[PDB]
Amino acid sequence: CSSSEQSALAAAASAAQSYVAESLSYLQTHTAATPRYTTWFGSYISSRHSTVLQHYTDMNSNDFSSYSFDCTCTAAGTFAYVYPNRFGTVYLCGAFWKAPTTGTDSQAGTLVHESSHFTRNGGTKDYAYGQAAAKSLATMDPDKAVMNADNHEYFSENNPAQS
Ligand SMILES: *[C@H]1O[C@H](CO)[C@@H](O)[C@H](O)[C@@H]1O
Ligand SMILES: [Zn+2]
Repeated sequence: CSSSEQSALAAAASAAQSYVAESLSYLQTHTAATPRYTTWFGSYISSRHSTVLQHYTDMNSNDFSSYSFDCTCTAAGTFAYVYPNRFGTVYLCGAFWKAPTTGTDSQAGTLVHESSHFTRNGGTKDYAYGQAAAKSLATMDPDKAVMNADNHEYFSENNPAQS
């Protein structure tokens, strides 16, 4: 990673840390159905809420700015990826650099997505990609929604806002 890329990652890491902190606080204080929760995680029920609450509790504990970043990947369509059992290392690809720091499909949101994938943080899977698929997963299969990385990213980004 170049100096500029490291600078960009410092901004993205900070924003991702804030996304996770706010999302965790939101989950801790809302123990009933709300538009933001149901849209990304489906019908509210204690067990599922507990699952997502735990994911954000784990991600909140890790220092995003201390992750080991790798910028060798040049694949244009890919934002980033990680190996679940190789905690703390995040590989950035082409799309990551085109994405805005915050917002929809952002750098910060991408880090939240990847962070949730680490086994240490809960090991979310990729059952659905994109907002359309994520929302459909939440409505049709909540069990997998609370285990889908993109559903966490979109809940955190919260753009447009709902809460
Ligand atoms: C999630 O679903 C609930 C209904 O179960 C709504 O209150 C919310 O707007 C979101 O679509
Ligand atoms: Zn993923």
